[PDB]
Amino acid sequence: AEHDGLTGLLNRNSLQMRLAAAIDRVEASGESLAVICIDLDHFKEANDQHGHLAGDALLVETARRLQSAVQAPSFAARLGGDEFIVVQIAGGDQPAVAAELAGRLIEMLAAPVPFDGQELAMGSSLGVSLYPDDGRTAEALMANADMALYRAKESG
Repeated sequence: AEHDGLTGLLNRNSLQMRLAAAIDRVEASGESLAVICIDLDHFKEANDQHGHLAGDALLVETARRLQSAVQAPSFAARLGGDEFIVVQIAGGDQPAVAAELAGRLIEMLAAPVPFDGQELAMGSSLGVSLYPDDGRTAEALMANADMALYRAKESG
């Protein structure tokens, strides 16, 4: 019910619940809150060239990498397909602190993944939304981060 079966990350349901709660937390605490939408550059080609189990291997390894990097109170979810979300709760300069994690995420998702005695191309794109300027509700931040992902994929 609260986890993505394939990867063990949060699912859409639990993401939305935890993001809504995080907004209330940070409104009171003064912590920074950012939503990062991530997708994989070569998921379609893995599925096309090596079948559905190859794309799955990409998803499983992405999740493993995200579980290594994202610790409470931050959290990670897979929505569906190759679309992932990371919610960062942190301190300090909000645009900087989110940009710093974003950079680390891109780096960690760059390395290929072994599959069936071959290596599959990884690489990711991401978009960032910051509370409250990019939205004051979970849904507003979700949507804005997805738009930011679109913009990032168009511009690089």
